[PDB]
Amino acid sequence: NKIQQINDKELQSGILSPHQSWHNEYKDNAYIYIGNLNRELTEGDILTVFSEYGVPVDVILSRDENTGESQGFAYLKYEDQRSTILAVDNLNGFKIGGRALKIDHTFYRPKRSLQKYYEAVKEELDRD
RNA sequence: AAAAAAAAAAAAAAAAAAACUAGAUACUAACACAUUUAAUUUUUUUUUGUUUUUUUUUUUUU
Repeated sequence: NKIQQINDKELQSGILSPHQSWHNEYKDNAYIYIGNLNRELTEGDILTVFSEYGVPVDVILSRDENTGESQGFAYLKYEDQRSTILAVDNLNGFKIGGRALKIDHTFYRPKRSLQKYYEAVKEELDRD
C-alpha cells in the first residue's frame, strides 16, 4: 500500500501541517475513491463505515449495467473536505471482509446513464 | 735488545611421536573497522478508477 508508506515518511519528517502535506493538492476535492471492495457490500453499507470520519452527502457504487452487481469500487463525497484527509490516511489498508480497501483523493465526473440513480441516492441522503 | 733440539696412555667422521582432549600465548594478512546519499526488479492478489471526442467514385469510351 503506497499511500500508507508515504504517510509514514511524512510523519517521520515531522510535517503534520495539512498545507505542507501531499494532501494539499486536493484541497478543492471533496470526493474520494474507494476500491477493492467486497462484492456483497452495498451503498448503505458504505455509508456506515465511512461515517466515522464525517458526514457523507453523496455516494455512488459502480455496478454493471447488465447484471447489476458491484464492480468493486465506489465514490463518496463528504460535507467537509477535511474528512477526506481523514478517510484517506486512516482507513487505507483496512481489511473489511477479507480484502483491504484502497482510498485515494479524486475528481469525480458524473455520467448520464446513472442519472435517476443519482436521485435514488439523493432522496436517502436528503433525509438527514 | 733476541742466537733453538734429541735420553726410545687412546679415537665421537660432530630424545623422542601421532592421536584424543582441554590447556602456555606469540604472531600473520598496507586484512576489515563515518557513511556513501537519483536511473534501473523483494514489492508480490483472486485483471479491474468514474465524462466528450480522434472514413466511402461524377459521367463515360476502346
